[PDB]
Amino acid sequence: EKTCDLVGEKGKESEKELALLKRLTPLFQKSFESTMYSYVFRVCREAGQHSSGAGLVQIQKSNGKETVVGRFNETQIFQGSNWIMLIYKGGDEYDNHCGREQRRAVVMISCNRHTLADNFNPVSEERGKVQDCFYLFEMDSSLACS
Amino acid sequence: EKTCDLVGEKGKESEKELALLKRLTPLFQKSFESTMYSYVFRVCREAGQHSSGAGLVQIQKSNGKETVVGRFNETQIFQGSNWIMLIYKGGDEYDNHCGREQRRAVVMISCNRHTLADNFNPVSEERGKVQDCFYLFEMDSSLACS
Ligand SMILES: O=P(O)(O)OC[C@H]1O[C@H](O)[C@@H](O)[C@@H](O)[C@@H]1O
Ligand SMILES: O=P(O)(O)OC[C@H]1O[C@H](O)[C@@H](O)[C@@H](O)[C@@H]1O
Ligand SMILES: [Mn+2]
Ligand SMILES: [Mn+2]
Repeated sequence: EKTCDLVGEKGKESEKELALLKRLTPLFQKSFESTMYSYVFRVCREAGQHSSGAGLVQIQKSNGKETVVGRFNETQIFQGSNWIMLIYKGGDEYDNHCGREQRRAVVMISCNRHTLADNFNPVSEERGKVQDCFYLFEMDSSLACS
Repeated sequence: EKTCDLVGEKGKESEKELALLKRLTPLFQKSFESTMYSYVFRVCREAGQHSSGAGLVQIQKSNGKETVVGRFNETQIFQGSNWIMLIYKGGDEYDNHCGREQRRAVVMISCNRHTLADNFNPVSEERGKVQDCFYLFEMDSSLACS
């Protein structure tokens, strides 16, 4: 029921993005985690433990505090020859960095003929800009293969 | 020295992006061209013939119209494990599509140990969204390798 919402009112959405979401369906049931911080990622599904529409959360290992990095109600997806880029906007706001803008998760999914999905890896966080900051992640998936 | 301009006041830009432009220095002197339209791409240098500050132009072959897809004064650049994404914002405005926003160029540079830079070609144009449209291109470069 609760799935990724694309930019644009019902019917105004990009046919390319709509087609891609449909292609990513086999990933909806999965969950990815990687650990200080523990990042949990899910495709168009609630990864958070607060029912806050979080598609990717960052759990503070010391006290189990959860920060929403991106919400799936603000999804953008597009692909190239052997990769798919997924972007979750609308995360929790920074308190000091990036003009206090909402956090954002950028996931680069590269082609891997050997698995439906694996090797989810947090790559880096860019919080040193006045705007357009982001957390970058990578993962493998045969769905990214063309 | 005229180059790519990053988000933020001169000197106080992301060091991650600054380091990337540095790494891409050997591409500055090159010119890339696609193999109805023809596309010319340049890294931090004028790609057009009308002094418009274009980083990537689209030439309509039948009439010679040069449309600025992206300007190097609005550059964003980041990398992953074996790829680098370069984005030029501030292109010519759409007259009917995408809420008449400025065109945007997204270039995905993949690792290729056999060439400094080659295989630049258009992937697609997303102009069916109410906002956040873009032209997607791909190119190979050993510089994108780790
Ligand atoms: O202090 P600020 O501006 O809230 O920024 C916050 C830092 O907070 C937390 O430790 C995490 O979410 C980090 O990824 C983030 O960089
Ligand atoms: O008519 P609009 O809204 O200006 O959109 C314009 C079309 O114009 C030109 O032919 C090119 O630039 C195309 O890439 C673009 O999609
Ligand atoms: Mn905070
Ligand atoms: Mn136009």
